Amino acid sequence: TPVRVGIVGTGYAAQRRAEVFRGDRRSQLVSFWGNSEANTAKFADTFGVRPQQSWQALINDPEIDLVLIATINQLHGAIAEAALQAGKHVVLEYPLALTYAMGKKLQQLAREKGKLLHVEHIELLGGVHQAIRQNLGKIGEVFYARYSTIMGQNPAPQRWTYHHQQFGFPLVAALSRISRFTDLFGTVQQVDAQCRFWDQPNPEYFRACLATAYLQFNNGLKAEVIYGKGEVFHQNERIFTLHGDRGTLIFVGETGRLIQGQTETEITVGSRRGLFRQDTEAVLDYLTTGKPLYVDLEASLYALEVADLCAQACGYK
Repeated sequence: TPVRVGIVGTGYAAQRRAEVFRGDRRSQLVSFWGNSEANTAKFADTFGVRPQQSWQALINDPEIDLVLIATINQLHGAIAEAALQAGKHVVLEYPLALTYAMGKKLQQLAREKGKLLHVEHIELLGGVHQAIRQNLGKIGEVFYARYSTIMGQNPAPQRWTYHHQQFGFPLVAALSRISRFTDLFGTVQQVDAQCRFWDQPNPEYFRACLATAYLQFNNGLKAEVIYGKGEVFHQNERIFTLHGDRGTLIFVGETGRLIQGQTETEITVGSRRGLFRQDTEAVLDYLTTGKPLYVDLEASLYALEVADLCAQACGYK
């Protein structure tokens, strides 16, 4: 201590973690790995740290105490299992892994080898998420919700985000979002889901996909999850709507509205920058004082369980 950290990833979650790992004296930023040379060059210039030719080289550096993982979806579990097998601390941006079994298998190894295994989910609608929590008391019992993400893209790239195996089951991220109100909505009682693909002539990439899930919760909520992107979409959607006895919450983008009877109240949505800082500060608290983290793994392990349930209903894998 100080805490030296290698960052596997160069996206949004990586940069907010790097800033707060730099601007805090209780931590030091050493190395990073990025998968595309285009952005790896930029992240190197922005923070002024030297890269590593591979991430397997980065997690085996004995001048590193904690490994940050926010990179290609499918690599997340394997990098987690290996950073732990090297006696390193692990903070992940969700996903945790591909299965619940591997997610559990990540859990046992983390404490057996006595290191921190922390997962959060902030890069996708983190501010919107806390905004919903800070206002769900004002709309009573929630009976119907719709969370739809549609993003048109022509031409579809042959990147990892449109690659079957690297990208994974398309509903993982969105099911994580809808699954984190368990104390209010209950657990998921019934699941029915479909998953359509439009493939490039290279059949290991897709030009488009549409995945939809219809979830019934044990406390009555009926929820629709929709994820779609590619060349077959001409109108975009970034909508998260929740209907309840005493009001309706509507988030278009990062813009929220509360609707109760004849009143309409715009809702303030906080930055994800702030939530990344507090989580990044709360993990330094733990490794320098022992004050246990506010979050534990149960949320991200149940997010996986719902994804395993929907993937099975889709016939995926």
